[PDB]
Amino acid sequence: VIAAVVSNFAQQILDGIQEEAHKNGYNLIIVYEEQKHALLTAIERPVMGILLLSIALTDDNLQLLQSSDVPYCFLSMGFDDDRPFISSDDEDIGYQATNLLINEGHRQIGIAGIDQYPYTGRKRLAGYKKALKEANIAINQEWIKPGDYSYTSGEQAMKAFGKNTDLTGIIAASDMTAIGILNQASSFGIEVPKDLSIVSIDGTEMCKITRPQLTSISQDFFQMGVTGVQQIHQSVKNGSNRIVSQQFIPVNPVIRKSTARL
Amino acid sequence: SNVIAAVVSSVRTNFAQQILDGIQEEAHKNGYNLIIVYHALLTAIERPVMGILLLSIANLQLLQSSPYCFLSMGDDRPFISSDDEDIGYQATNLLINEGHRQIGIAGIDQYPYTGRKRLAGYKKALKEANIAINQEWIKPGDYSYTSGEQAMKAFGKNTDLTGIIAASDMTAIGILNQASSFGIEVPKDLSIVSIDGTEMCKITRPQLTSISQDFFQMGVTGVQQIHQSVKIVSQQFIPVNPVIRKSTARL
Repeated sequence: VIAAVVSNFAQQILDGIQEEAHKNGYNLIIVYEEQKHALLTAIERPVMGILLLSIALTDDNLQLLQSSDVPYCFLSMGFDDDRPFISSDDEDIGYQATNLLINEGHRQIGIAGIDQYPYTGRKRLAGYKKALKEANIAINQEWIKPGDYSYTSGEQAMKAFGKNTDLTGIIAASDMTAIGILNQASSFGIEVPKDLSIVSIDGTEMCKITRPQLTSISQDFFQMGVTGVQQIHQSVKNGSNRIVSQQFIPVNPVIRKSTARL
Repeated sequence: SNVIAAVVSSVRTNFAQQILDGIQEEAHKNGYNLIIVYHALLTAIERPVMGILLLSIANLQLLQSSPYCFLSMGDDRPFISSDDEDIGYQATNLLINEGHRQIGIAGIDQYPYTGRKRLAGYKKALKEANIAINQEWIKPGDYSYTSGEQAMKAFGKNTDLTGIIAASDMTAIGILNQASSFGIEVPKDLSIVSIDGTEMCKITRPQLTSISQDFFQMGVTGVQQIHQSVKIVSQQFIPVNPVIRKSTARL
């Protein structure tokens, strides 16, 4: 029995876990202080492994999971330390998203909705700034509008940029953030991709339901889930009952209808 | 043990999430712990759990042994859910009360306890409006976005329908996007009433008018029922009501 800890991208990871699990004959329970109790809820009952779907554990909750001697691995999130994880290369996500617009002729490129403090956001933003520097585009703090990856932060950031923004391209922190940017731009009378290109990060089904459909840097969440279960399975096989690997799952741009050459 | 199990298997919408939020809040209020399973029953049974909630699922014999309550699906079985027949009824009447008579319904599954009941509420409204039930106006599906697109393609660019009832918000969006690709303006050329009323209705353009369900309450009341039986035969219907947005207009 494998336990997955969760706080659209999750379902995609869960489907992958569910498949790899039922391929190993494993069972799966999803554990929804809310944190500390989530860990205990999973450990209290006998489980062979724990997968944490983009969960930022506190310092003590982490030592807690590490002391239970239960094989574990984080999914869709990277770390600075040696904690085991499987996710995308966040810096490369920001790098690819930005270059996608640069290669389409854009130079006044903004980025919105990213929670700039944590590891995830820090890396994606660094990738964005690298892409700009390699294109000899001066980093403009006004082109960076932080948020929390939500739909609202997308709407708020677009308001910040303004109806008369000089930006011609914007990278969204997430698909929901991209939809907010998209709708707010629309309210300002800004046509996408006509006078504004938008590149979304994640590439879940949400990208195929907006008009225009969102071009994105898609993460292979499914594979994260598949690999995650393979690390647990491998931890019981080699008898170590422990996971220490950190891996990056490649991402790929999926061109839809929200981008156009400058 | 103080853990409640919630059984939810593959869903094409965000409805479960809505119900879970309710379960969570009412669970925390009692120190309860929540786990979720997608066979599924055994995983929950072999695990000493306080109670089980089945969010729109259809093995109960195995269940009876082991305290359970069905959520979002409605005859001895305990349950908390919307009146699916009334949903179909209200959805259709919202359009009939706006002058529409050529109304279609898409995305509903032809299964007995939920889909059939909505289709029934639909046929009921057409009957009272003395509208001839037309089979070509019913396009079965699985409540998904894709089912919405395909059902609209089936209705056709040259559809004579002026209003369409979608099985879910996701299906509603599929219908809206496909209609638009056909050059069919909503609500100018076509009215769309969505069922569920989740935030999905707020991020679409035009925003989707809907027959909204109180999924949250269903989750809260599910936990309340668990906390009571251990301190279940109850059958409760959580009311639904329309929320007018920008996807409908008088004929």
